[PDB]
Amino acid sequence: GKVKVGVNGFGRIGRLVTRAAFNSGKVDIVAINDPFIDLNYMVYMFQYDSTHGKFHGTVKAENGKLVINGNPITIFQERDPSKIKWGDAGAEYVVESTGVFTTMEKAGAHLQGGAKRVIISAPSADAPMFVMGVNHEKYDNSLKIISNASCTTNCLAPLAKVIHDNFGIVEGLMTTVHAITATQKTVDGPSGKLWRDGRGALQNIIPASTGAAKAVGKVIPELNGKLTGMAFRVPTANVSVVDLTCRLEKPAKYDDIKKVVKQASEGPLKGILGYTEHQVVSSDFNSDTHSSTFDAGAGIALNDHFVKLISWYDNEFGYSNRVVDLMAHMASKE
Amino acid sequence: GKVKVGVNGFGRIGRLVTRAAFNSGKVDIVAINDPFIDLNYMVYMFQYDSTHGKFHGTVKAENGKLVINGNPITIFQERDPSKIKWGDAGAEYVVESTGVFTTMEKAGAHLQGGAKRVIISAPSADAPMFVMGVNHEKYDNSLKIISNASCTTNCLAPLAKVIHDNFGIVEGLMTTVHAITATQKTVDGPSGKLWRDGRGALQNIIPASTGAAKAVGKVIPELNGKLTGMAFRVPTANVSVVDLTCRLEKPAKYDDIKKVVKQASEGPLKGILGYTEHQVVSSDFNSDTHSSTFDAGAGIALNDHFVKLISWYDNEFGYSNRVVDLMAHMASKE
Amino acid sequence: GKVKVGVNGFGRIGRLVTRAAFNSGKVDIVAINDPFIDLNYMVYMFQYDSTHGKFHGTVKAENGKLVINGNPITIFQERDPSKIKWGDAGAEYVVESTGVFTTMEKAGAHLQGGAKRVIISAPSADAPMFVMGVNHEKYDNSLKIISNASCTTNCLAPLAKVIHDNFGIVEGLMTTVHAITATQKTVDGPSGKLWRDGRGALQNIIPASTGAAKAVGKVIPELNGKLTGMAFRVPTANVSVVDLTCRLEKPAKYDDIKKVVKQASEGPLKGILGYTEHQVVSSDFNSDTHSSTFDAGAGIALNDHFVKLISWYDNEFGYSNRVVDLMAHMASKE
Amino acid sequence: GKVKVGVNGFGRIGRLVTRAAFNSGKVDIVAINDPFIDLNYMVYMFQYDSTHGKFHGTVKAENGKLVINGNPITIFQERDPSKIKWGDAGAEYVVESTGVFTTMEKAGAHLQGGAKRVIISAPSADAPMFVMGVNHEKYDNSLKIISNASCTTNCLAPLAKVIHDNFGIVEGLMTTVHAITATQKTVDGPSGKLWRDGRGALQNIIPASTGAAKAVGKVIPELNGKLTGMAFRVPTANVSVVDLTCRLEKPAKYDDIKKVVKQASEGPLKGILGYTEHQVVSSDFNSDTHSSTFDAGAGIALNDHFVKLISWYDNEFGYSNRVVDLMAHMASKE
Repeated sequence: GKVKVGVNGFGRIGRLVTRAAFNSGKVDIVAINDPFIDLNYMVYMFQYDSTHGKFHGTVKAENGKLVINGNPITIFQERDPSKIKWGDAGAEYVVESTGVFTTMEKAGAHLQGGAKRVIISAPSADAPMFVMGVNHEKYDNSLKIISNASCTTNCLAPLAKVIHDNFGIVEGLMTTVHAITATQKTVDGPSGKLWRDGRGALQNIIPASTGAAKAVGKVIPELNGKLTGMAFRVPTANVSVVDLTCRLEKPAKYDDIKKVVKQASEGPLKGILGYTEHQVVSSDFNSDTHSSTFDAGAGIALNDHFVKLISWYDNEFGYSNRVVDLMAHMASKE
Repeated sequence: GKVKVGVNGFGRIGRLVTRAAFNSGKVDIVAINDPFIDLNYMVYMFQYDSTHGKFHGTVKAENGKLVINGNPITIFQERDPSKIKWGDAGAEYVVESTGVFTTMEKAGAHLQGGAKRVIISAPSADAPMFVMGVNHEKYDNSLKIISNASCTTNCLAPLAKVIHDNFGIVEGLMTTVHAITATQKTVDGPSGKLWRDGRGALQNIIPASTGAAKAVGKVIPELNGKLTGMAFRVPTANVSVVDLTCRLEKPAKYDDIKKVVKQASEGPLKGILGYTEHQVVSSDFNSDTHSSTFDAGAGIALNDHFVKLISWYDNEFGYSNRVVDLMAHMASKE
Repeated sequence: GKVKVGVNGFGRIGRLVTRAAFNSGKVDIVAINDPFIDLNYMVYMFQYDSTHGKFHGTVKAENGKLVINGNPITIFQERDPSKIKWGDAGAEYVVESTGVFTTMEKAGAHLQGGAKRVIISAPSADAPMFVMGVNHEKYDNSLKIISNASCTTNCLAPLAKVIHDNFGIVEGLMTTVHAITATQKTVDGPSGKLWRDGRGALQNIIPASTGAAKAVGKVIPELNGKLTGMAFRVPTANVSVVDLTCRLEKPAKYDDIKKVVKQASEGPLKGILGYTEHQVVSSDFNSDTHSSTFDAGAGIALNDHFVKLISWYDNEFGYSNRVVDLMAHMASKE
Repeated sequence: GKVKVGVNGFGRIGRLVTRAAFNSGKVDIVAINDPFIDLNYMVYMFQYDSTHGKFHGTVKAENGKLVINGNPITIFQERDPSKIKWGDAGAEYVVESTGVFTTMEKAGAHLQGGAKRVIISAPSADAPMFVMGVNHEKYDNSLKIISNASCTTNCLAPLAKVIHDNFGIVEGLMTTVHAITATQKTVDGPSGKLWRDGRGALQNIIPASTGAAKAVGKVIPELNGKLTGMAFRVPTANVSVVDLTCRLEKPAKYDDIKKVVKQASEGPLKGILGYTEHQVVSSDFNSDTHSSTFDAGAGIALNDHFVKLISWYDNEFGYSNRVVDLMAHMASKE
């Protein structure tokens, strides 16, 4: 009884969500909407990927439909989201991934198209936010349109939840060394809003401001007003690492932190929070489905009330898998 | 008696043309037009450069004008090129560098604005093409709108002229390993027209097609229909190298080729064609004003009628200096 | 009846040969010799790879032996190759991959250790050279020590053989845009022999001289003295492309060249020479086992007697697979 | 009355120290010792630089001596430091920059060669440590052999001194995003001691451990046992940024921190500690002689007792200038 899923927008997040859905098999993709991309271009884009390699399967175009592993997918090219006939294709859930419809009113334009529930793959100002393994038990069948927050937030939230539940975080500051994204540009370029983001991505570091640590307090209400930070954008393909410096109420040696993190990674947070002790680097976490992997050897502790923790997280993947897992849990709650 | 120069578009070519004009002092910039960039953003963009470093001088904004080294520059923000009041600012020549007005009819929209002559910093379908040091003596004061072809063409043309004048090129194929440009994109991305150009610039090589070697036959009429080739786009900041494989009529040892190239580089083509024998790499030619520099040690010769020549050329700079030199020669012919 | 294979040196070529042998299953690895690497370091090096990703299997160390997929491997740490007890481990063939024993006299030091035949994974001055699919039928059971030439040579030889057999290459010049290797260095550095190779690999192009096209005439005797060229070293992880500019005796349109290349790629040279018509880039050929893949859209033809051909080849892989295939053919001839 | 300076080792630090000494003109270089580099190779290495560009001056070799700007320099090629005739060349101070003679006993081998005082351009276990602008007034003419600590330490120490003097740092954790160095290697490689450092520098982030924040407590005795941290090695040419997260005794808004940092940067710490408010990136600090530049817009403050500060520092340069400034102050104290 897999739910029917339509995808709005065939960008990096939409293609990776489709790839993760076909690899895991938890949900079924029946419809893809993109107005600027024709069918053969979507075949070429889904077939070849520079970062994650070639697709393991058969993808082609026939009868005006995108056939992936023998499964036909109806293609729409409507710019206005209110005109898309989601109910004609039979799609029950709709993943909004264009990044321009983030408010509840804008994302509610899929409702008159025949869609039941809309999941936004972006942070939202007013839609409820859910992170798998942290607060996903708060979801109700009354929540038609929700949000999966952001990848960084998805990296920070389970580790922060475990550390706050075991030792009581007083306050913390987070720094995330981030890989390059589609919004950056080569050889400098223009960028009215953010002047730093318009510089050349290949030759620079480029500090930036983010609100993921502030969104952690939205996801976990006890940590509201205790977490904030910034980011660096280094020229890496698809690996980012989160660094969290925090102060704790109860004394905690580094071995106790490692023990409780490994214990949480084994049972309750299996598949979400990872644990390792090897001498790993960034490219060892390519195409990893974990939301975050705790690095035991990388972190350092100044004292029992002042520590610093390091976590690896894949930007492209992982989140897509959390979107698929959230849709599966939503279908299970139906 | 320096000529007054206005610049349309403040992109990479326009900023570098302004920088080269202020460094050399041959011409004077009195007007800059760009509709999407405000004045403080142009101050920030001209002040800081990721590739060529900080500007050697004083740049600021005062009284709604851009003051560079004590020289005020009037700023226009007109999208339609026919509405720009070039004659009000006193600009005599206009450098069209936006890359969207390449035909004679489109570039003639600056004529009713009060401009006398328009120089296009791009290849053109119907405007006459001039390369400094090769065919710039063919220019007439009757030529209001002309073109400076392309940088690659500007790299290939003097070396090909010298080799054809000394040994009689029968036919040749050219390959140019090119640095990244503003049209490429990080982390793959979309590109309807050219599907290869939409892939990730950081992780790929990306073969491409170019018409610079075909434009050499337009500049040099005796070589028409004898030169064609392609290109590779490697992730380099701003250095490209041209490789030319050719067949000659008269026998020519490699020492004779080196001798005639050094002799041509010394006298007639001083400052345009360079010559070196050191063990150089690409970053040794950063901020070099030469159109092309012949690498003696890099090339190889199969036999006296079949050789391969290597030339280094800076993409960002050099061309801008050739635009400034062409404008100076145009003002001298007046 | 798989042959027993020992590997001398656990560098990039030795590890990739072991990986290809365990993936294909044609031969069996029973012994690895390296004096500078301890056992746990070899476990860590074989387990994690930055370019080709994690190993698909189980690798561990037990009883002083390297266990890969349940197969134990004896480990030697002898610096002098004459003291290695190859016959004690039961290894019949020995792959010499350290790159310092390339002559016949130096590579013959494995013979008194109990090894029967020695295969050098490097170009050799006096050992016979064999390329799979080109001249591998010339091998005799009298040839104990031979060579597999080089990867570039392995890329160039089948395409050149097909083009020479169909159209009669008169002469040709080859340029190969190469990825970075272990001999290069970051942030410049020292390099007495080659001054260009000591410069910084990340920021430069670095022309270099190679003898692969000269070695093609050693492999194919009819093309002796007709092929020579050079190379460029761009900062790419593991993808290189070969560009060959050639003159032909019989007239040949580009469609006929594409037809004969596709026909040769289908039947006789299946798995060695590849053919494609898609808009591919370098990272599309990551972990590809083909020796060379002909790019139909990338090449250009000046005329029926003057053409330019483009081929993609993986530096790390492919060659390792050709070493494994050559050892399998050698065992079949026994 | 400039002091005579000899340099041991012509690596990256020695060449940059010579370049900074010839650019500033505070000291005079009379002798260079390197056993593995011949004279023409040093001419080529000093003439061309991939990061900082070509040398602004004349460098050549004549009469077995290195002539820079008309100044001859005697060249030694002695491996054993005790055999170098420093007193024959007239050198009074000796800069030890090979990185293998860091103890007092090993660096004292230059004393019987005729040298008076030895300055180590590396952290030392037992030699006294001096940072310019922080504790350089503690130096005595009784200190023949001393140390200039490390560049990171030189970046962190003035900012930490200002913040501790104004607001009383309780404890702090430091993270520094570092550019690539000569010890890293391309395409992975071997690294017995540190397994993470042997991975490929181009494709990875590579966490590492450093003792610069622990050395700050050695330089500033009041901060002993209050500062520790780690590092990340991203593939950048020559720009690194320091991030310091700290807790303060007295309340401090971000505007007060900016005011006291700007006031300290203007008067007492002119030329050592920099201040900026522009939207800068890493490549804007290329060839900057400041030890550290405070970034006002990049940092963030959680509350009045918990802040995070960002500072930019050039790895190659700056330190070399601090070595030259320390030698000038040492000569002034004589």
